[PDB]
Amino acid sequence: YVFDKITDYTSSFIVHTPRKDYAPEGEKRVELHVHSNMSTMDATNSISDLVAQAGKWGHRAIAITDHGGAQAFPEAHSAGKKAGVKILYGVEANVVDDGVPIAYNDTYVVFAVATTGLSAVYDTIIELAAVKMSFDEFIDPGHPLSRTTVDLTGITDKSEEEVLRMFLEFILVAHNAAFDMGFLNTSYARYGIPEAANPVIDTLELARYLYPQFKRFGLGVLSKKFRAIYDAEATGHLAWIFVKEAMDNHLYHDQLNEHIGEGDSYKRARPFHVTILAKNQAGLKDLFKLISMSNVEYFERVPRIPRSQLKKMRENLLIGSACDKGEIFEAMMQKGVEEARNRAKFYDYIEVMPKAVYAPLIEQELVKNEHDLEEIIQNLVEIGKSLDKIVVATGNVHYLNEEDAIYRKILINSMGGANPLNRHSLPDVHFRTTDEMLTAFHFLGEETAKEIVVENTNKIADICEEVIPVKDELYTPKIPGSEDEISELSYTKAKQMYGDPLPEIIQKRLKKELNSINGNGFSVIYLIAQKLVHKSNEDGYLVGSRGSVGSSFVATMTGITEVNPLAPHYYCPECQYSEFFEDGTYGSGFDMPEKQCPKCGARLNKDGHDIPFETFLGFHGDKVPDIDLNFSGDYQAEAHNYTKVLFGEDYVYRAGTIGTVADKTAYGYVKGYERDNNLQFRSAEVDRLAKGATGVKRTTGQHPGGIIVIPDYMDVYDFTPIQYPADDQNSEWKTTHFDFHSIHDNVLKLDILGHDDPTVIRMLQDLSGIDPQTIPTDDPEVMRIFAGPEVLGVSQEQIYSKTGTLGIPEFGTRFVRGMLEETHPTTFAELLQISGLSHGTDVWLGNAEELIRRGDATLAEVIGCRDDIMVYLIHAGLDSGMAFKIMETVRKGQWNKIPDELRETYLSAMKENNVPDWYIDSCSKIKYMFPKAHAAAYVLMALRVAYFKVYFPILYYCAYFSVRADDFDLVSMCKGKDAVKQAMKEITDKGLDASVKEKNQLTVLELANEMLERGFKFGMIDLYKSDAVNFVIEGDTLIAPFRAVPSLGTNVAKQIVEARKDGLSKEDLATRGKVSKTLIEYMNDNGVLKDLPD
DNA sequence: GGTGCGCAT
DNA sequence: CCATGCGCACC
Ligand SMILES: O=c1[nH]c(NCc2ccc(Cl)c(Cl)c2)nc2ncn(CCN3CCOCC3)c12
Ligand SMILES: [Mg+2]
Ligand SMILES: [Mg+2]
Ligand SMILES: [Zn+2]
Ligand SMILES: [Zn+2]
Ligand SMILES: [Zn+2]
Ligand SMILES: [Zn+2]
Repeated sequence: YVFDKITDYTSSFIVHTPRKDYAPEGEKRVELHVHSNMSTMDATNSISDLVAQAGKWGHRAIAITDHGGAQAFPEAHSAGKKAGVKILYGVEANVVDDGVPIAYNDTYVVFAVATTGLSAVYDTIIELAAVKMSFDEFIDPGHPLSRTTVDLTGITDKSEEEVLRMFLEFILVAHNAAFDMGFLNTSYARYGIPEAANPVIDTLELARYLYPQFKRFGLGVLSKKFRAIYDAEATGHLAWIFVKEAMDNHLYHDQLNEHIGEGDSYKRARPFHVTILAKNQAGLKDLFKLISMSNVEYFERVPRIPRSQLKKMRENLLIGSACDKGEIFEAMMQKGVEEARNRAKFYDYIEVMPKAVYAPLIEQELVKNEHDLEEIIQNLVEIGKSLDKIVVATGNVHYLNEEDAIYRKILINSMGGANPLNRHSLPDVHFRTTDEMLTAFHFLGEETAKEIVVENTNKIADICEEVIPVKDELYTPKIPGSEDEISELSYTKAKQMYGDPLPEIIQKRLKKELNSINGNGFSVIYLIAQKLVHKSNEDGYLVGSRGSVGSSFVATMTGITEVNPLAPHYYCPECQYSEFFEDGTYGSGFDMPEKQCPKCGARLNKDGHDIPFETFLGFHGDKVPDIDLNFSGDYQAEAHNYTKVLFGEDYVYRAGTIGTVADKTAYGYVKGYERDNNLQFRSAEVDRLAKGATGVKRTTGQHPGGIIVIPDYMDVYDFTPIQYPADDQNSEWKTTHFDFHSIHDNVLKLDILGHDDPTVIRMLQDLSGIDPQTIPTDDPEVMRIFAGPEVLGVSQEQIYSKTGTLGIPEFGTRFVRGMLEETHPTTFAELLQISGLSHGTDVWLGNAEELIRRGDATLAEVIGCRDDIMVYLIHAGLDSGMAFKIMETVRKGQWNKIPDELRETYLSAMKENNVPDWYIDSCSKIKYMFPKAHAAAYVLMALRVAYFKVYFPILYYCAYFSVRADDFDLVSMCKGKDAVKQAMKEITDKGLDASVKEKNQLTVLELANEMLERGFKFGMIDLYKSDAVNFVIEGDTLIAPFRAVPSLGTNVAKQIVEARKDGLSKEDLATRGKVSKTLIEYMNDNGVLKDLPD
């Protein structure tokens, strides 16, 4: 089979009828237990392909019940709508019995019963020890003791009726008193002896209640902290202590049960599997609430649902017994039919899987043979008919086909001893057809098998109505007076900048933008962005932007963005005079020559970059505005908390991401598996096995800057469950359970990202007092750096770079530096072009490097950004509608993918208007192109930083190292230029195959070399001068911070800062600061502690 | 802490 | 031969 590389499922080398459901059309099964790759490291198939398989097989419905989550619900909805298959939305929850009594039957005979296994039904007592606080006896099973028993219990090969009578004549006490009491009572009933229901105590539960701080409550562990005979004396020696603690720290038997299931009880309980299915939409909301609470309130190494919570919310939730790890199967195989018929009273349907699923039980000795397994399954079918419950065969599907099992194994093997499944062999939990299931349950008879496989499953499916896990429309928050507020802000700023009578250009722009925004109900997005940016500016932080927000003039006037999308123009700061150039004569208003106001003597401010708003709001303005804001890294938490304030702590959630097994991790898993199992896989197989195990959920994290806001007239459970990122209960924010991609079309996702540029600019403003917004972004001298390194005062030979853009965001990279060297930009428009080429896909390597090198087009003419295509075509003479459509087709790399007719219309229109041939050839090769407003914002930040680099070199270098540089040698740096150059040469001679740490070191070293070439120098740390994290400026020298010293750590860094304000001996330092000898050794050889006179 | 590695704009 | 940045897993 071609999987990329061809495979026969036996091995893979480097160069068919599918499974069918043979049952009749109306007699198809419904699979009610399906695990997708969203079950963390358990299942390997996407819910989409399972739903597609069910659709092909003719199944009317299928259930998606993952282990503790609903993260496959949106994909399942899409797949069920594509395949015409009804989806039942469920979960495989770990339920913990809320109240497990300590005393059962409301002088102590602490007893114990070594036995022949764990199933009171299917094995029996071999020893019956007890101490009245002594009665010890051996019982002989007819069968010879298995080597397991001979070892677990130190017993090698009177009648019970007699030993049982002796013990009956002799307050019962036991560790795991349920297990011993069940064994004793079954033995009693075996001879018609009275049940002997005297008061009982389970020392396990008493220890759990009295010492919750403990982690494991087994007898050995507990015995340490504080044969049947030994077991008994041990329990007795404890039980005395436990009862004394119960009487003192908290006096009767009954009172031993008063405080049960209260507190962290969920944390110590042992969970069991239950299946929860939503019966209707309200059931789905209740299921989301249950998942959210199991993730947020009752999480202990897994999401847990206390049984009391599942009881409250079960009017719309079908509860099923799940698998052999469910409590009904556990009771029937280990406690008896009466305990299973009492537990089954709580379920709504009973699940029985094929004997192939249960094989690991027979391998683990839990079930002795296939006969016992058949008996257990048959009893469960009968118990269900007796209590009038639906009995269904489920299958416990974990992957699609029988050949996919290996993938699961590999994943499981990757967990080592963490996964209990690694002890035994995995079952056959592929997706079985109706005929396969009928065959697997033929030992119950054809009628019963056909009932529990086909009829009952379809009855369960019919019980549930159609459910929609994902909404259809967008629900934005409501802020009263938002449209009016946005209009007022925009017009007030426009009047202040361009006088009360606004230029007709500005009038038209504002009117169209505001009609698109307020008309579509998008004003709340603008208002939230405005508030966030306004609060950021008050705190003294500039907010940059990513994407196309800068294309909006309402975004400029409301203060959200610094990019002015108007046509190039002058305006007078004093008298409000303005003059626009809509003729395409200038790329930007920044490139316009200096001019003085005709009306008065003040100079004219030049602005405008000719960015249409259609790129942001789409043609017709119906598109949802998307405003990604690069707030400072320091201020990002403040912006998140401000969203919390704006909308309330219960309606804002950090957007959640699901991290899966990618190629690197999957390859590592396969390699570890083949090492442990000592095989030799062929590279192609290994690659097939890695592919099969890829995409499986591995963890959950948070989105970098995404806050999801829920309308205050709804609740989060109408959209998604919630959780803590990575299941960290100490997290300050809750994330959405669903991946944000499935919900961001229905609720607002505020991208409040963090960028180092606003941090660097804030530091530069602090170090110089210059206001960041007063910096000239049209300065000619600052563009000389983009040309060559001479403006800096150094040569190409000394800074190893042709361009002086080292350390300039988005322009200091070797690729971009090479492009700058080959193009020599000299204007803001050309800088925006350089950006659209350094970042686009297929825009420079084979489309424009050549056109520029051969003179076909200049840098200013080639296609750099997506807005440029529309601007050029509209200037060429095409209709705005034609250019918009063509600009979209090109930016999406669909020039070739569009039909012949469309390509034809576009080509005809362009050629009819004198659009060159090289321009259409370029369009043909472009895969992705990014917006003009994005480039304008990033170029404005880069120019603001470069201004300081050129005119305030010491301040710029201090800010860069303090904010952007994290890994410093500091030894070559402190030595001088020669050592820095030697380190750079070492990293360079390490070649293309160099570590990420080495590349970061090379970047910092390049910056340090450039700073040294210019006359500034770095200095070793000073205990009474260096800062914790920031470089200090002293003269023309940069004093390195403590964090710069290799491994000085950051917490201990602040420590030495805290200590130095309190007040010798060189030992005092290590003592207070918590300096590790090793780092003191560093500060000593490098001269730092030399000062110390000790 | 440090280092991958996955994810996102 | 895209840049930058965040967050969790694992050592
Ligand atoms: O891949 C990306 N790289 C960058 N780089 C940042 C950048 C910085 C500066 C400029 Cl001027 C530009 Cl255009 C881009 N931003 C991005 N924002 C979104 N993306 C991903 C684009 N994806 C992938 C392709 O399909 C569209 C969605 C990216
Ligand atoms: Mg015992
Ligand atoms: Mg966004
Ligand atoms: Zn599972
Ligand atoms: Zn299960
Ligand atoms: Zn299962
Ligand atoms: Zn004027």
